[PDB]
Amino acid sequence: GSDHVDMRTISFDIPPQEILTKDSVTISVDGVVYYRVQNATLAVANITNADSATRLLAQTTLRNVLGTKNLSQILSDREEIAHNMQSTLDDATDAWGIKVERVEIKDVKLPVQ
Repeated sequence: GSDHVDMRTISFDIPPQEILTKDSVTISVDGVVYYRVQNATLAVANITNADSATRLLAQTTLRNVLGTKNLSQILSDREEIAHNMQSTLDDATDAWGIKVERVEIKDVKLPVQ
């Protein structure tokens, strides 16, 4: 019956977003996110707004998780930001017929060079 087009592999890239840490220092962190959408139809049909939400929600979640820590913590502990970021996104996207797979980040800019 159905077995055409790969609508299970959905990966998104997040550009270096600047956020404030516990040290009140701005840091630009970048990473990639991998997820699988089950509601490709409704998903792709409303992706025009879904994409923005994913980027906005991802930026806010990552900004908070990392913003609540030090530069040496968010840069050394990407798992915390990745888990927290996927924690909300997974539940926030789950209801939208989307299941997260794995989020990997790596590209944080240090304040004082």
